[PDB]
Amino acid sequence: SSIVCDNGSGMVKAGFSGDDAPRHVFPSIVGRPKNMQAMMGSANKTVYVGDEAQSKRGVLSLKYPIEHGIVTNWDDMEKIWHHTFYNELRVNPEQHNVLLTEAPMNPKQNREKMTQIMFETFNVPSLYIGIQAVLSLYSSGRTTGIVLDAGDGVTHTVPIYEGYSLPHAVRRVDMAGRDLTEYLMKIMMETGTTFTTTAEKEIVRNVKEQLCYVALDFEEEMTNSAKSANEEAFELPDGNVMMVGNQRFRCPEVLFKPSLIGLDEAPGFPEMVYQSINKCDIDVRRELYGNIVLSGGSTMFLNLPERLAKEISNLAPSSIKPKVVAPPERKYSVWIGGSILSSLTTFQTMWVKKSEYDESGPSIVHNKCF
Amino acid sequence: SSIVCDNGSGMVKAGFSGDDAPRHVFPSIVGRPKNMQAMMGSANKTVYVGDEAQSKRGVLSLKYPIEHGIVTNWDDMEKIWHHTFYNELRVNPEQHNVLLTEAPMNPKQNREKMTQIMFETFNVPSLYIGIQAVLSLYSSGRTTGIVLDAGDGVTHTVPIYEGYSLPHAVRRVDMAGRDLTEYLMKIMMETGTTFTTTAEKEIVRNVKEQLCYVALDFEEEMTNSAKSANEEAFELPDGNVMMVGNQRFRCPEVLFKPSLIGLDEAPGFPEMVYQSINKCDIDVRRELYGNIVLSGGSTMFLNLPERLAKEISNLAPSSIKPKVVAPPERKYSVWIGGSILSSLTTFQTMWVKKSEYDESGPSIVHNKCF
Amino acid sequence: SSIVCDNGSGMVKAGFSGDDAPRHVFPSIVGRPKNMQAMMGSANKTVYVGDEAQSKRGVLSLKYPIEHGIVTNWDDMEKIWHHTFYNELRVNPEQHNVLLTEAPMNPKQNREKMTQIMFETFNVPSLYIGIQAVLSLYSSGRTTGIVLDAGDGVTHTVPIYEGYSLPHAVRRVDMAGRDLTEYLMKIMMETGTTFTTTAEKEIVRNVKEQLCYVALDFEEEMTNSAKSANEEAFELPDGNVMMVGNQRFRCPEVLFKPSLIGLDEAPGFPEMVYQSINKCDIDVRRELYGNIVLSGGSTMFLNLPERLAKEISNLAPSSIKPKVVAPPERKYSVWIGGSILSSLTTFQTMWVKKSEYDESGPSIVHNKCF
Amino acid sequence: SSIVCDNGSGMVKAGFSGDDAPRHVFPSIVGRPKNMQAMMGSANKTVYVGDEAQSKRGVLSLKYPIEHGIVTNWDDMEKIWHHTFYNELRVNPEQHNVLLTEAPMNPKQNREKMTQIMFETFNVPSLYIGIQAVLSLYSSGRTTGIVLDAGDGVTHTVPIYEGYSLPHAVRRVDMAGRDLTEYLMKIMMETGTTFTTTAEKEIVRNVKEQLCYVALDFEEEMTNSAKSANEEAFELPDGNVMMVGNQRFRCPEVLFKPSLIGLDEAPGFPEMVYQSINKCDIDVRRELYGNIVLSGGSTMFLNLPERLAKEISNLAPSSIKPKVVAPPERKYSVWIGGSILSSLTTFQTMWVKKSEYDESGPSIVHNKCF
Amino acid sequence: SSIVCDNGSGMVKAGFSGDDAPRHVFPSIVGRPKNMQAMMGSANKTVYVGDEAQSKRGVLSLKYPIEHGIVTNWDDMEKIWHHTFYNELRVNPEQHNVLLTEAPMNPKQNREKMTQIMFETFNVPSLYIGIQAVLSLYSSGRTTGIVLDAGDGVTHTVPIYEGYSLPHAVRRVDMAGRDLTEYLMKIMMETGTTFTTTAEKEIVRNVKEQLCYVALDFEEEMTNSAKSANEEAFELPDGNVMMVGNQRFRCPEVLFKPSLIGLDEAPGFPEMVYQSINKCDIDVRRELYGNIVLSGGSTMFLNLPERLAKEISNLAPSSIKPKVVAPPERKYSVWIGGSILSSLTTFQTMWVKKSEYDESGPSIVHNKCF
Ligand SMILES: Nc1ncnc2c1ncn2[C@@H]1O[C@H](COP(=O)(O)OP(=O)(O)O)[C@@H](O)[C@H]1O
Ligand SMILES: Nc1ncnc2c1ncn2[C@@H]1O[C@H](COP(=O)(O)OP(=O)(O)O)[C@@H](O)[C@H]1O
Ligand SMILES: Nc1ncnc2c1ncn2[C@@H]1O[C@H](COP(=O)(O)OP(=O)(O)O)[C@@H](O)[C@H]1O
Ligand SMILES: Nc1ncnc2c1ncn2[C@@H]1O[C@H](COP(=O)(O)OP(=O)(O)O)[C@@H](O)[C@H]1O
Ligand SMILES: Nc1ncnc2c1ncn2[C@@H]1O[C@H](COP(=O)(O)OP(=O)(O)O)[C@@H](O)[C@H]1O
Ligand SMILES: [Mg+2]
Ligand SMILES: [Mg+2]
Ligand SMILES: [Mg+2]
Ligand SMILES: [Mg+2]
Ligand SMILES: [Mg+2]
Repeated sequence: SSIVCDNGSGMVKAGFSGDDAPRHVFPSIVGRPKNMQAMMGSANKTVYVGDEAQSKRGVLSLKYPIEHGIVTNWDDMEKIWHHTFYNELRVNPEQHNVLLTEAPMNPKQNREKMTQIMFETFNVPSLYIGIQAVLSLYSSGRTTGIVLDAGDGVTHTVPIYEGYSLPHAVRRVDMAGRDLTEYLMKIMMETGTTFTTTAEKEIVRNVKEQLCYVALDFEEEMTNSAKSANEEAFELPDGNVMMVGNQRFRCPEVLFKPSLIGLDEAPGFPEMVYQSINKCDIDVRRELYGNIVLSGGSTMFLNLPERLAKEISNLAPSSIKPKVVAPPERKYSVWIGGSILSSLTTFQTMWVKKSEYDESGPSIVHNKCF
Repeated sequence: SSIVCDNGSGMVKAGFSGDDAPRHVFPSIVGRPKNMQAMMGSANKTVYVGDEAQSKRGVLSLKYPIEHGIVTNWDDMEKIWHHTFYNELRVNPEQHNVLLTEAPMNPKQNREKMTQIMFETFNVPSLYIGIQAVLSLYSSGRTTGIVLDAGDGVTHTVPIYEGYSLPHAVRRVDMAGRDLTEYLMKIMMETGTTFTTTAEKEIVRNVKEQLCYVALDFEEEMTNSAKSANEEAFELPDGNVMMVGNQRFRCPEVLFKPSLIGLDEAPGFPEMVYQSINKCDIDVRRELYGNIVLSGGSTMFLNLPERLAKEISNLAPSSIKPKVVAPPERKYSVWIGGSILSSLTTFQTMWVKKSEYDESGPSIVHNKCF
Repeated sequence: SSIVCDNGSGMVKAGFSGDDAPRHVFPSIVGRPKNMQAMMGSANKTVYVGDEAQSKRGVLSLKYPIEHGIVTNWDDMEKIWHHTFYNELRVNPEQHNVLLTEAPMNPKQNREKMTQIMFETFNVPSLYIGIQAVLSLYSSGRTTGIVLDAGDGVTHTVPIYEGYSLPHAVRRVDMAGRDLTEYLMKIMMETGTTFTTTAEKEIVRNVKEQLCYVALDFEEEMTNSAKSANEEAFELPDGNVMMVGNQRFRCPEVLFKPSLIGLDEAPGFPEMVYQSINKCDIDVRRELYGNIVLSGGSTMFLNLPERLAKEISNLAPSSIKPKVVAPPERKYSVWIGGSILSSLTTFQTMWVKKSEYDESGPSIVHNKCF
Repeated sequence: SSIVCDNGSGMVKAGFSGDDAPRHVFPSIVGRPKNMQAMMGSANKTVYVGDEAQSKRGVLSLKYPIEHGIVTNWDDMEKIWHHTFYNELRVNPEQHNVLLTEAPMNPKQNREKMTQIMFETFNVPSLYIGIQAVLSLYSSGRTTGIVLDAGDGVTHTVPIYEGYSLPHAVRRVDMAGRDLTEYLMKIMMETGTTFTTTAEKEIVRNVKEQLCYVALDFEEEMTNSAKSANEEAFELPDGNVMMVGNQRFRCPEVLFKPSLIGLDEAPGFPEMVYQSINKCDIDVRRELYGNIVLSGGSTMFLNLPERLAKEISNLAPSSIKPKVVAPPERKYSVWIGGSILSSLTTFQTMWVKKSEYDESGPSIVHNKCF
Repeated sequence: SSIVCDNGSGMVKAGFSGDDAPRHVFPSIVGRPKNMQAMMGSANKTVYVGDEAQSKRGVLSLKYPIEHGIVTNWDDMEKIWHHTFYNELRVNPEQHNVLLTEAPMNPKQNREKMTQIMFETFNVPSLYIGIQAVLSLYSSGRTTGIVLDAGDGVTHTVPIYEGYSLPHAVRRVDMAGRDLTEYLMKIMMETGTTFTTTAEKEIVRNVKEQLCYVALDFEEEMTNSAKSANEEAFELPDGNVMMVGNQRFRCPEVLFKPSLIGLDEAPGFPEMVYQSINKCDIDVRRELYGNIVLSGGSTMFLNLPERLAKEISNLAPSSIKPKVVAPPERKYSVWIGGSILSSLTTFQTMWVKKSEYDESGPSIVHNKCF
């Protein structure tokens, strides 16, 4: 059976082809102890991976090997893959095909080192690497539309018409949920709460995923909270209680005005879609407006699909009725689409075999995997 | 049953003998994709013909095999004929007679290659090729008059008296509707609209067929629009709106003064008829002035028959009253006349049989088909 | 004395008639601060123009008022002209004649608004507007030849024979150096360097003007760099070093195959000249092939004149020997030719006086300036 | 005359505008007796403020109202301000303007309560609050550079270019001289000396300011002292003598490696400057490296400017020559700059008047004081 | 077999590894006669050690070599060790390994002189020194929790999580049972009983260990005894009877408010635990609250565990349920844990051999014994 591994900046999702959902989802982190061992009977390790690092984070310093979709530490990246094959799936990687994913317009060296490790360290028989936004269209059962994908490190838009690519309209911003966590941690200091460690950053991420929401009218929302000053209580791991005010809707507002974090010229979600559509062709634009697909975990805020539709309607001409499609399970769209694609009988010739890599070299991955 | 196929520069019209109208009319284009396939489940082809190419033109580059009445790509010309027999009429071409049309004073190689393909590739039993302007007289039920035919690539005039040809008075200009589309696309840039692709050229052709008209007095019309500056709105496929000013009546004015597009010595519609009549005989001219017949799609502009009659009256002597006949269905005159001619019992000996071609060779078509 | 101002998409060149070179050349940009003032003693402005904006670009957002030869912001366009008259030339514009330039086939509204501002805001006595490619022929001292002009926004070709214009052979593409900067910035991401701001775009423009060159044989050049992988180092303003590989010759290759940036049907430099010549007359073509003149800053790449000559020779018939003339100072050909033309004694009747504008109105500029 | 009051965690500095130095500097402490009065003729108080508390500290328990730049006891904070106006300056606070200082990224409630006390309790006519690091640039007579300020509770870095703020590059650590005193008191127990009371903590602070110095090479310095074991004698208030060994250079080493006190992820002085510079813009970094300004009492250790310059040079690229500016009087830079700023004639409109506070409320301080 | 010797300020506990309890427990005192010998046949010594000194204390002056965990007389310290090896265990110290204990944050010279005596005077083969609070966790069979140890001279708290040390949260007060004996001896004078000699101080220590208890509500307990005035009788060695009133619960109240003996700023038992927990990490505090371990002889008062739990619950947040673990045999926890640790097979490499001391010197003990 073939293995589908959706590895992004934040999470790892692994499973087998043909299933409807991944069976193993864990954070993509590596932890190391920062103090000396005091007892003698402990079964402590020297490096912690995955959920082990998350649970013992009180005594560890945490690192993410991938930043903005690019691997910055290959030694720690092999530890995560070694964890996935032997501890999560519990298989022998020499007997399965592996399908991987990547963001568009990445440096070529990132794709070449990934292939070298898979063939030489793990001895995989055959390999394939896909583009994340294309795999999201497979899960929706359509061949026309524009996909907005926002995860932990990158946001990109890819338009497709009748199954044909439009390479000159692809956009990428490099600003996603991890930058939202840092902004929330900073504006939280206005109320007297300060977090600085990597372990405390994981607490801030939980506050974002439970209390933050998109305001339908931002300017009115600020005025109302200035007078009412309604607040909500959050319970910290140590038992204390933290109050959250207007930080709840100011944090996701970055996705609509990136100048709050210094990106004074980055477009933002409505303009990113609008500019990408107007670069395709005049005879294609009406169909693209009718199928706008949301994907990724950073699109899971409450009221985000409704706010996005209203903003685009103010940019498009009067006769255009934009339609935004937001599946309830869009956090796993990339993995689901990859499971569908690898099950097709016509795909069996698209695998990159080990024998071809032995002759052509690492550069063969660029010729194939289109 | 016999097949009538009126194939010009722009359109294909096909049907069966005895009918009052063709049953299949589609543009004569071939489309090819200009980008790479991105999905795997699509039923995409590699070449598109006819209305398929028109609908998917946003991702295709379009070509016309015929230019100025002469085939410039025989491989793409066979694709169009193959489309007509098997997808439109859905017949076996080995059991029907085929009647084709051609413009006068064409190169001899054009007619010879057409015969070779029909007999050897499609194995047609018998064949015939006619002159387009002569077939227009059949549909009017007359044997005397001069025909002005203007389609997409060629304009020609042919006079006939009592059923006798007058070979030394035939004229041909090679300037028709496709040159009108290019002129409209150029003078449209004076108002800030630029179209450059082949797909965008199809949009300009729709603007010509809906908003352009012939001005009865050109010089007065320009003066009035200089002050009023009245404009009309046209809605583009993507939802935007384009304003059209005096380009509405300047575009068809080319047919009356070809020096606007650089043909400083070509006559134009009134002079083309006038010069053709004065080359026939003094005892024939009065009858020719009384029956001037319009044919083709480029004669469908509003006010064109009225403007033409006035201009000729300024050239003819005072005792002559020219009369212009413009049937409301003159876009299909050539096809209708060919349907009538092929139904006559005296025509059954005029077919060129396959056996004769086997002996004489391709040159037999010149001896017959007179 | 008369003033010559060559204002294109990228640069402003100003001076006085009779001189051999302009005395003031600065970029055509306007800058505005994007953060709040923190100190109190600074002499900061609110808008920066010219070289002031270039030097302080670290804290400013930059805009070009002119895009593709058409003014898109008239308020910022007046600031640039106000800067030129009072800060660069330091004259009173009510005592001098002004000669301006424009690209062919521009919208009529662009020329009318330019005249209204000059007469009403600056109170210029007399005015004239010329065509850039014609002024380049004056600087070469010839009356026959075809001019290829490529600046920052537009590329056009204009043929002239014995001093007579050939209006139906003029071509224009709207693709020039600014599109080359954007393509270099995109293919630079394949090596792990990302620039997104307007200020960072000025750094990419300096890399193009120092390291990029035209490859004589493109296909062989790619193969050699695939094995040798020779690279060159460029020093960034902050002290870091960037390596440039085969991006050096891939960037100017767009001028020879515009399908790399999506213009799948635009001709390119050799085909643009070839198509323009074959539209003139059969008795003029041999003289045009003998005088092909290069003008503009986008023609300054190394090996460009040699590559252009070879490509044209493969399109022309065997008995034709094309000759390309590339002056070493062709970046200032338009300004130099305008200085010559305004010094002629026969030109003194060609000025458009203010009194005529008072009666006829802004439309007088179309009747004159031919 | 206007009053300038620089109130930090450790000291109070007060004076009048226009002077070159403050006239009153005293510690910011409040003392209360811990035993019962035994005699009857004493003029003892119940609360001691300032130098009175310092002298009688043998029978008092001492508290600091401000911790890490944030007021933790407002009742004791009013006693310190009441002491400053009536006992030190000896003025009526209803006739002078007051200028105050604050650290960046402080909680908003801290600034609001400060304004309420000044207007309602002391009836000040007009008020203003500034940022400490900005006022340090005024005293140096420059508008470009990055300021490192380290006092008793907070360390922060603020970059400024051409008088423009760069809000997204400000950093703050909350670790300063008071944490250095606690670390020295702990490692002093390795030699058999134990101090536990608040009064004994003032003795340890005097040892830090007289015997501690920065080692140019820390690892070599430890090795040399392991063999030589050279020591220095310090005389205690009671007449006994304490010997100090390698604690002299280990105490200020915390500023270069904060993991010695448990802040395993805080950067430290060289990394704090390096990270702040690399967040500004590529076109600004070279000027920032050339002007690095030291401010505050915790930068007064011997050899600190020389060690800082060497460490930064190992982080910057090879073509960069960092320059550190350390004025001999940098302990009073914030007060001096505030005296200069309040003397400017353009500043007279920046005062926040009492009438405005009556209408807008305490929130007016956020709109102004930028 | 290995020897375990738990030597604190008050008692000596010695035994062999593997046993469940020490076999020899005697006070750590040295006695000398204060009068002249009168008879001739007596077998009197000149120095008495251990239980010999306790029995003949009527004619001796007693001294403790160790005060606050630090040896103040090394000559008398060797007499106690010589007594333990030859009179109590009756072994040859050249054939056994010795494990010793020490309080945290002791002067380094104390540990170095101890090693020098063991290796050079007694010629021990191998040696090891541990931290007392860590050894108490071994006896409980846990790797997480915070230990409160209070003996005769020192009180300290040490938190441990998952076997990892937290060095920056260790606290030490230097106030234990010997200070409780002196306070009881002073407040006993309010009822007319005066003890001044060292021998009489041993009688007061017996009164503390039999009649003193912790009051659950101190303020109510004082009020009840003011009216009832209930008293208890104690029989002195000479036959007289002493009455004890409210001194029974006032003596152990010092452990909860150290200001009764002049330590006005020392925290006390509930605050010592509370401050130590809040210095560890937010993700560790909940587990520490659930395992609070009592150790040492000064925790043996009646009702002490119940009073401690109630006081901590008033300091912790509402969702926290503190749990105090008080083993019935906690007076020997340090010795028992050391017996367990020295029996582990993984510990056999942790011994400090004599050969290593010969080369490295006395400083080797700091590198090991972590
Ligand atoms: N319900 C939610 N609301 C807002 N953000 C979320 C939610 N769930 C997950 N996220 C954010 O999505 C990011 C990761 O998204 P995902 O696409 O699943 O991972 P990856 O970036 O690895 O592809 C994380 O930064 C996380 O904070
Ligand atoms: N209503 C109309 N008004 C003006 N032009 C028309 C109209 N309808 C068709 N045309 C033009 O007629 C041309 C084709 O005419 P037709 O004779 O039918 O085809 P063909 O040239 O193949 O014989 C096209 O260029 C089209 O733009
Ligand atoms: N040496 C060079 N090599 C390549 N390109 C150049 C060179 N010098 C200038 N350019 C380009 O020429 C463009 C401007 O050319 P120019 O004709 O002088 O200005 P304008 O477009 O305003 O007329 C700019 O985009 C610049 O990048
Ligand atoms: N010569 C010195 N060497 C080292 N530290 C010093 C020296 N002088 C003062 N300090 C320290 O500076 C701190 C206060 O600095 P300062 O900035 O003047 O006060 P504040 O923190 O109130 O602004 C005190 O902790 C003091 O110990
Ligand atoms: N039952 C008891 N109640 C109160 N205090 C006790 C009790 N038993 C012993 N102590 C006190 O404990 C102290 C010694 O405790 P321990 O920890 O055994 O010795 P060390 O201090 O040498 O480690 C002595 O001061 C003694 O008075
Ligand atoms: Mg993802
Ligand atoms: Mg026709
Ligand atoms: Mg130019
Ligand atoms: Mg300060
Ligand atoms: Mg003990």
